[PDB]
Amino acid sequence: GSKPNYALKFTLAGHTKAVSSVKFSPNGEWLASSSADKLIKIWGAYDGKFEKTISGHKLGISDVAWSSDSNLLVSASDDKTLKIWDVSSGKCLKTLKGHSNYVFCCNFNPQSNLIVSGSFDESVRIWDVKTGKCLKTLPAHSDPVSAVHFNRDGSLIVSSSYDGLCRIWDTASGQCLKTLIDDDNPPVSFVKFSPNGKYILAATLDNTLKLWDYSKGKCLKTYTGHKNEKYCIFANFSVTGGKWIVSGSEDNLVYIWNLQTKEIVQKLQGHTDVVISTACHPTENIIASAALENDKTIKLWKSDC
Ligand SMILES: COC(=O)NCCCCc1ncc(CO)[nH]1
Repeated sequence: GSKPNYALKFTLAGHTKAVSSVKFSPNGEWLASSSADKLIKIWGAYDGKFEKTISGHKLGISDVAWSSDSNLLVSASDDKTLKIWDVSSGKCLKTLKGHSNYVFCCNFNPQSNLIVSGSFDESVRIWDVKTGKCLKTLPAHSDPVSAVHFNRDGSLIVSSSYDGLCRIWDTASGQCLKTLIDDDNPPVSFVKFSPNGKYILAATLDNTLKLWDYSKGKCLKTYTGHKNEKYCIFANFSVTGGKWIVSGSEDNLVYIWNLQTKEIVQKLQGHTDVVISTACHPTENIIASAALENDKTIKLWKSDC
């Protein structure tokens, strides 16, 4: 259909502080959640059945990411570390030390041999997953790094920052290929590549989402209507039904846009605080949405389209 009809299926509770992110396992069976409560909780994507807690970080966690094979997780913490976890045993495999301030964002490359991290120390770091050692430190930005993402073949890294810049990096050399957004500001609160790796989705703290052509360096689409002036809110490409942009908002709603028409096609109501994080299931029309400390719940939504 030409509009989704996402409806609340489950409300997942357990976190005792603000939830920071939610990500579906690539294999679709797990939802992972991180929180300011220093915990990672694993949930069944289809029944929301609480699976396990993963503990070890000494301070709050801002991001969590899956390896390609759904077996490993990596988390970014205010304790200035990342931890690589084995999901099955729930054990810390490695602790990545090097950042001199909070680690805000992380992702595996598709090969899942590397992890990219963004920090308040204004650097992007590339880590070897096998040895937990830092391979490279990029003096990426002049303010905290809000987001990092590898493209589909893992040859580029896109990073965003409160310095109002979005930069793309050559993984192998760590040299800057392009400075996509060269504004004094507003703060770039989030960036990721599109699934084909042609486009960058970029959020700015003037309630604006923009789809960029990486090669051309030009803004293709603008999405508006939501509120985003304070928080680094994740945005997603929904690709299992109709082609949507998904994002949280500071008005406690999940916003869904038609990618092409830039039209608002649904607003999800239920959260009682800022929706900080959203995730689109890899195979089913299901959304995970996560909220800050007044709510602390994860909501699973299902659509027919
Ligand atoms: C400005 O600080 C926050 O927004 N705190 C909320 C928790 C962190 C949410 C987040 N972590 C990573 C991203 C985007 O890469 N967004």
